[PDB]
Amino acid sequence: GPMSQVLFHQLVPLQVKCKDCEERRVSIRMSIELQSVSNPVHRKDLVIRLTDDTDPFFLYNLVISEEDFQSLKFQQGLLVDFLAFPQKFIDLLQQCTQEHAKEIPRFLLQLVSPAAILDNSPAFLNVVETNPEKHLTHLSLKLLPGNDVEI
Repeated sequence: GPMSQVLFHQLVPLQVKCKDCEERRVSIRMSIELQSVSNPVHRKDLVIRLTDDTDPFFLYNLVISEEDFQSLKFQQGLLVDFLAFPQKFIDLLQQCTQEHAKEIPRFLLQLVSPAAILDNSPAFLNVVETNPEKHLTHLSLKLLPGNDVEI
């Protein structure tokens, strides 16, 4: 079976945005794990998971294999390789967390759905930086509803 190493696990403030409504959820438990298998073949995956301590139905995840990361790096225009990606993402999440109490946060973590409702469609986890001139999106990840593993 795959063994997991937790690289990040904490409550994060999340702005959930649907077509006609936006809600701030403060009890979102976000984790980043490195999962590995050694036999018969050595393989590493990065798993990103969002759960909600106060809502058992809210679940999103993304599994990124070390071989699938080169596509994501290109799609997102990233400068980091697979092994450097967790620390880049964690540093952004720490900046989001440090701005949790601000009325106008400099860094925001948001989950955006193009639908009017949260459903079985993917939603986009964005890290946005705010400033007087314009908003910058540092990262967008397409998360799937549900958990990475059954139940």
